Amino acid sequence: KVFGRCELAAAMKRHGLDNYRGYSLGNWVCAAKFESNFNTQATNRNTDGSTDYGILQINSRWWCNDGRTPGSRNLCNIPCSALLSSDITASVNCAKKIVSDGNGMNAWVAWRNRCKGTDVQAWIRGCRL
Ligand SMILES: [Cl-]
Ligand SMILES: [Cl-]
Ligand SMILES: [Cl-]
Ligand SMILES: [Cl-]
Ligand SMILES: [Cl-]
Ligand SMILES: [Cl-]
Ligand SMILES: [Cl-]
Ligand SMILES: [Cl-]
Ligand code: NA
Ligand code: NA
Ligand code: NA
Ligand code: NA
Repeated sequence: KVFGRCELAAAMKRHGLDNYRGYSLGNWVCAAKFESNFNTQATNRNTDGSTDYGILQINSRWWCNDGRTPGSRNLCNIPCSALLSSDITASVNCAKKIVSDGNGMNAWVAWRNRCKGTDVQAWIRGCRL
């Protein structure tokens, strides 16, 4: 599913991401924009053989099981395929664990490089939330 900008903002708010760990909704929408262009089915292979999945490009090294990432963990206790669902529940629940891990949203290098420090509220501007 490719979400619209305000549609994803609303879904993320519904699932409790707005101000989760102190990160405003626009942070999350911005990160989703640059990780996946709002596409739940986005996948990206990493040089290390891990793969990133879904709207927030969650990695198989630590967070989900895909059966093809040697030596990896599955800390969200999910098949990586759940991260590709039109239902963002599994992505959101897993993102909550990731952002709680110590480094906040810096875990998403695209967030650090493209969203951090910017006018992230622009990402929810105009939306009925
Ligand atoms: Cl957009
Ligand atoms: Cl915001
Ligand atoms: Cl497996
Ligand atoms: Cl594996
Ligand atoms: Cl594990
Ligand atoms: Cl599994
Ligand atoms: Cl949803
Ligand atoms: Cl933080
Ligand atoms: Na994701
Ligand atoms: Na894994
Ligand atoms: Na999901
Ligand atoms: Na950018």
